[PDB]
Order: sequence, then C-alpha cells, then structure tokens
Amino acid sequence: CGESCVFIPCISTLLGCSCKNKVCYRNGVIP
Repeated sequence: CGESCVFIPCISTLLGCSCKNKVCYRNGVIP
C-alpha cells in the first residue's frame, strides 16, 4: 500500500491494508 505501520497502524485499513512486517499491504501482499 506504501504505508508503514512502524509507528502507527495503517490508515487504509478500510481498503484492506494490513500491518505486516511493520509494512502495510493490501490483498495479503500488495504494498
């Protein structure tokens, strides 16, 4: 997604951006 949940949780969580490896990805593994 281009998001980073290093300090705070993803904002586009609504879309599907899940916090993974401190990096936010959507659809499982889409940055």
